[PDB]
Amino acid sequence: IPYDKPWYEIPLDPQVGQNDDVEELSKEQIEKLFERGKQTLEADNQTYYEEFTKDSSQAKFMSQILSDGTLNDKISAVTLLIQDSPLHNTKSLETLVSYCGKKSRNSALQSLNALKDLFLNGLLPNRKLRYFKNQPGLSMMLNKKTLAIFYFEDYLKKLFFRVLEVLEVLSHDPIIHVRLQILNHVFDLLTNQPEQEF
RNA sequence: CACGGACCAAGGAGUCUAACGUCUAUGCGAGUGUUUGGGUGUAAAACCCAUACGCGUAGGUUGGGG
Ligand SMILES: [Mg+2]
Ligand SMILES: [Mg+2]
Repeated sequence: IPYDKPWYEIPLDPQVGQNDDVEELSKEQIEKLFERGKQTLEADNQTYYEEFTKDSSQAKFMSQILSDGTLNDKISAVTLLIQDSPLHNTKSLETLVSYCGKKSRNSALQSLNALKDLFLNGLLPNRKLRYFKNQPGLSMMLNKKTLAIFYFEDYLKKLFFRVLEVLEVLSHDPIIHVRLQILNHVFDLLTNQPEQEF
């Protein structure tokens, strides 16, 4: 999967675009495609990471930050790792969501602000997110590339949902400032993106 | 900047007393302390007497402040 383009704008298979009368694939057929989509995602994206590790100056300096840096520096480094290649670096996306969940209010707010900036940079579509089972033209003849893309869309929808969970728990925080900031982030997302608007 | 933080009001981790001794000030001085009692008293007082016992007593030369 190319990294130079936002992963929604990457051209899908043509078979996605003239398949509206396709028979409903059974759950096993959807499950196998969902699995095959998964293995292709944590496939070459690793090889992309292996290519990334070849640059020793780039890997070492960032690994030092990801290991020894402060929370703000780590949040930044993780945010960039997602901007450069959001599709490939599911590990950094998971890591970012993990900072949002800690007991530390200041850092969790910073991490969630970083996620909000990532979401509201156009990374999320103009349209809503689709689950893997709800993708159009879901077929056995779909290529690995498009299949990985659909799996990543399902994964990112789950990511947004767990981010909403983190918002909900934090939105009831006793501290007034935390509640106000969470409210501001919620209304920013609601105004500027369609995902989970309800 | 690095690290932590429901909210307001309060409250919030033990006592009197003894024995010996150094120094200083005051009174007296081989004395010193009374009050153990009494008198007296514009009355715990203040002023005064004894009454005992306690603790005390029982040269040579050189230098030498003066
Ligand atoms: Mg003599
Ligand atoms: Mg002489």
